[PDB]
Amino acid sequence: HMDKEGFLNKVREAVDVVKLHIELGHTIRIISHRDADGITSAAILAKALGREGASFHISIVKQVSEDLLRELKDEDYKIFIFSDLGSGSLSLIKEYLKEKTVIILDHHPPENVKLEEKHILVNPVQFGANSVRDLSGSGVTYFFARELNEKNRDLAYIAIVGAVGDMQENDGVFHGMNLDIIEDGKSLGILEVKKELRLFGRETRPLYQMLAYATNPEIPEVTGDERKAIEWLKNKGFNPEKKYWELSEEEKKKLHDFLIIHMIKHGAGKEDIDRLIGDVVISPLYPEGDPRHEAREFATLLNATGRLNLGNLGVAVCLGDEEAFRKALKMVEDYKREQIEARKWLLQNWNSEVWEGDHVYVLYVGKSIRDTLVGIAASMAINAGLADPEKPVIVFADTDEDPNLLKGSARTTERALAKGYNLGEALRKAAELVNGEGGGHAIAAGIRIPRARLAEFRKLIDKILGEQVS
Ligand SMILES: [Mg+2]
Repeated sequence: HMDKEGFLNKVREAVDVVKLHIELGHTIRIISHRDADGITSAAILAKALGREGASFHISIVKQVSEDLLRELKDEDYKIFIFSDLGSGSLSLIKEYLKEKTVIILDHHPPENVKLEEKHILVNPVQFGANSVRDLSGSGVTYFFARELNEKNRDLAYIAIVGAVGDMQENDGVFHGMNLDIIEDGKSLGILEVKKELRLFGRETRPLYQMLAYATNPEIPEVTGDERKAIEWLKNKGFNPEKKYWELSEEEKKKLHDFLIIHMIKHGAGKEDIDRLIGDVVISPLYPEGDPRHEAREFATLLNATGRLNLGNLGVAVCLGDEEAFRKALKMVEDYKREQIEARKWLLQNWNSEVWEGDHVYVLYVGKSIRDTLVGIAASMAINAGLADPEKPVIVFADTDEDPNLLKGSARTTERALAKGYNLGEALRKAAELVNGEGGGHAIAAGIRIPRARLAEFRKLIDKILGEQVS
């Protein structure tokens, strides 16, 4: 449970100080995250401020680094808006942006420091929200836009695209104020919530690829084998080359039955079965078979643009630019190819490269897996059975822009959270002793450390994770 009225009041506070700069004609400096949640957040801001005639300059970056801020203070603008980032760096924000106004529309757990009055923090977790379940970066941006203007309710589907991108329904259903965003889109007719297969490929992928690409959760003896998916689908009575949206409601229900019975016969956990069929958000504003018709395929299209340093193009895709959509459509196939090869490399090199301690797996891939896929790689290590569900997994890779730095993402399960693990506070406390930058949610966190201190990090992160148990 969260205080929705208290958080809404803090939203009204940020809206009031933003209208302060809109009246004077100030250009809003928008810094957003490269993830699909961040791309949607920048698109919601661009449309909301556009309805007010305000000027804005959007930059889609990977993280709020120390190097970003000292280049950002000497810019030109008088107000800055951080969407889907900034909560784990407001200590550095009130130092480098002390002489500027800063708005932070983020949902990450924020480090507890006192903020300057010209820096308004709008974070739902300060009002009782779950960091990975109640609201995402696009959700904070949506409520910020909806308070600035009620007409911004037509951005409810774009906000849900970001929530599915951040996997805010990973347990199979939506929670928190995401349901309030859904009810806004339902009253406008731009959004429908079905109970379908929560797998990528509802619109553009054949049914056998949808089953073979399933990594969250995995379908036993079918994930990674398109041939066995073709055969299993056929002797159950389904055309493998048909699309899931081309299935009738009778075929979908029958498909769900065979899939659940399959997971049960092969010993899949109840939690994976419960999250296989759940909330799937569609939008009648788009044709069926188009990836924008479903939220997960929309977010995958947005992640394909941010993967190639083209997040601004994905922002135009959300806004309705059809030429940017045709260019974005040519980026997803290689994005899915690199995910499959990340899982291929994972299954082959796990038992020979992983560093297993008393409370963590630490896998260093070097350059075999790109730095923006270590989060997906850490989750794939858990869903493939390579790692114990109660022991977190951290995957490191060489940073794209600097070889002397390592990008790491930590993922774990809800069962390990019941034991006392807090990946966000563990990586934040570890990064302090490594000259690095850490932080994130209790179930998912990211860290950037120098490559030289890797062996020391493995020892410290295992001790730190061992302290927060009990
Ligand atoms: Mg986010």
